Amino acid sequence: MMQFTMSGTMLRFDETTLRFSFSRDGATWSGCDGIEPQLTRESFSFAGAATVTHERIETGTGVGVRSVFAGFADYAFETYIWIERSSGDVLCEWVPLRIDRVLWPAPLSFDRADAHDVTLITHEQGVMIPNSWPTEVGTDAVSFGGRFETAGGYMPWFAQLRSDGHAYIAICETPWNAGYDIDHPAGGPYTHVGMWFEPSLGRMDYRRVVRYRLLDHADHTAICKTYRAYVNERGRLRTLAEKAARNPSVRDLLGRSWVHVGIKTNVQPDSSFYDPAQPGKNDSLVTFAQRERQMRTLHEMGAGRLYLHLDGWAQPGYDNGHPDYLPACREAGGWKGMKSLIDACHEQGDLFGTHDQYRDYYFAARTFDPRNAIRLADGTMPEHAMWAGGRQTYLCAELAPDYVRRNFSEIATHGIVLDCAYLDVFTCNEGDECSHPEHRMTRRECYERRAECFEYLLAHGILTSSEEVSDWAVPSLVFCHYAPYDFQMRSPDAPRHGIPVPLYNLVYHDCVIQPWMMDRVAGGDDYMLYALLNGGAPYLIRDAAYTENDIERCAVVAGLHRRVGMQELVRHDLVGGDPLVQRSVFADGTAVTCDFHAQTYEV
Ligand SMILES: [Ca+2]
Ligand SMILES: [Zn+2]
Repeated sequence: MMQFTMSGTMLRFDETTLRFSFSRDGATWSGCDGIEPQLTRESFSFAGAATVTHERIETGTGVGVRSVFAGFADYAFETYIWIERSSGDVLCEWVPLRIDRVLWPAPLSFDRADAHDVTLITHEQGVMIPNSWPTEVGTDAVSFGGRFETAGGYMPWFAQLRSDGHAYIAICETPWNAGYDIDHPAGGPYTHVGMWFEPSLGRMDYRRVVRYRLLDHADHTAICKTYRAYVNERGRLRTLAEKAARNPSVRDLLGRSWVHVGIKTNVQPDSSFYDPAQPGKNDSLVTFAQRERQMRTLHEMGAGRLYLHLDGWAQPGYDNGHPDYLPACREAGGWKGMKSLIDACHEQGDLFGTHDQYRDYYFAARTFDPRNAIRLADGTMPEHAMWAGGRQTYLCAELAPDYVRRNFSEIATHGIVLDCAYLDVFTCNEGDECSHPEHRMTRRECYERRAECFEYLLAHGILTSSEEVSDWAVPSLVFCHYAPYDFQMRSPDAPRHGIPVPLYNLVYHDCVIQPWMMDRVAGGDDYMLYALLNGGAPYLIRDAAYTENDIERCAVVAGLHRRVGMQELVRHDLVGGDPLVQRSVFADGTAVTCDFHAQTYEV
């Protein structure tokens, strides 16, 4: 049993049982009784080590315990758990030495009850999940198994807050092969939240580091402010302002209303979406001519300022032939009708973006070669046929920019000036690992190659879009398809995982523009309230791949956007401790209040 006191915090670490605990400002947190730090293969505790060494350490930078673990059959690794002098933070390092996952640090005890002490997780826009919450919240119920750099982990942190206002945030400083793990039992007494780490390309390769910061007199607002600061203290908090200094078009997205509609549909036979009764469900076409007149009419009706995202615009048809997604669909009016539509949009003060796809790599593609595809760490090629274009694998992001550069050249060759562009999935799904000797790529590398893809667009004054908003992309992404809450991605019938809190826009409102769902759910929540509280852009039309007081509703949300769209969301609060009735405050003092009993808002 070692003990360390440094810079206002105290660390405790048990020599023999491995359970560690920290304290600062008189609040103690502790590893749960009965959860071992583990390794996995086809589960061994750390204590399972044939040899275990512990060395007390004082460096000029902090103090703590280094531990070596050999054994298990031959394998070895190391942990370093220390207090940083400058700040008071505790840092946990797992250190390869030479295995499927690593679950370490072991989760902190946050049992139990007391409806007001909450877990904050980062699964899409925030989820504030109180310890007494009725519904079960597990990792199986979280997108992509709770994996950072995805929809299941918008930001590489989680946090636990007590009624006391005594919190800890946990920041993953090595996210690219990592995620968090959540166990909140239905109505549970406790919520346990823990970090997990996977090998990169078959091997734990690089050290993995978690940074804990204990907070006192703490808000959920404040917990997000800590991360924001961490991010900027590392130069990855890219504002719209910074983006705007390079491409002022960023400013033209404020106040805009979103129209998402498409041109061609063409479900293939091998596709999961194919049924033989009937075709015509499998084939549909709306022409450029029709979308022209659509956009015409929306202006005439007073829709206002608009951005048109255009699905299915190329010849093979929506979700077909990627990356050979050329030419612009003939049967809808070829390059010409497309050219004419784009012209028309600009001609009435409206913006336009293409829908494109560079991860999904179809066999039906004109240029398909298995030589350009992903190979997993076991050297296999992944295959599915979930989507419209049928059989596919994934294109190694190592080759992604080649294809972005080639395609958008062709597009521009035909007098088409894209305002924006949407490269699909990049910002929602995980980075691939690629083991192909001819283009080896780690998950870290994959996000950089995706960002290189975005940056080519930015270089051509073409704004940037993708599915969702995983923070890796923050420096190269202008806007998204949405940054919704988890509950908006489930049937409104589904029991929810917690209180919706805008944890993300708390961190990035002033960095990435998001359109929002405008739906009303019968017998419940109007999704306009969430757009408001999140100071976002409104959807007017949202035609899915698989007007009626709308304009009047949009123009409310749009107007607030123009005022606030680039500003920091400084505060979000729950009016009088009640989960419904929430307030969010922006940089310029604007307070959007939203009553969830009354379905009302106040601007
Ligand atoms: Ca789309
Ligand atoms: Zn590759």
